[PDB]
Amino acid sequence: HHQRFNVLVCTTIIETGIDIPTANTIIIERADHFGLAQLHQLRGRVGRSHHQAYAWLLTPHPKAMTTDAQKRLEAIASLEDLGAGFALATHDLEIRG
DNA sequence: ACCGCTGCAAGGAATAGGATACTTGCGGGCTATATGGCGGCGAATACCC
Repeated sequence: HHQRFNVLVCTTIIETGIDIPTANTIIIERADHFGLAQLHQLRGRVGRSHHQAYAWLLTPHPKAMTTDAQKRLEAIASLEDLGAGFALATHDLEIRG
């Protein structure tokens, strides 16, 4: 809240989100196993300000990726705009079933 | 000599992956209703006395 330290390493407790407008960038390390809902939620958790945020996504080797991980990543990359969570939920329907 | 604490299991949300019950086509193994040929002849009816 006082922003005395800049970057925080954390597990998925960050997912609920208490985002501060100061935070404007998220870098992940594991991109092979994460649900689309979590991906979009952590994407949109940033912001609450006028300043252009960012979402840097780090992936291990493409060949280490299973088919489903490729589908999730290509789907999340395909859509990037406001009002994207609901449509992504519609797509997740027929995916998770 | 009593207590609040740490810590160590039990039960919820997200992914990969083999086992294994289930379904199917077969291969061999078995059982069980006609219509263009005559001629001769002898027996068997039919007949009308």
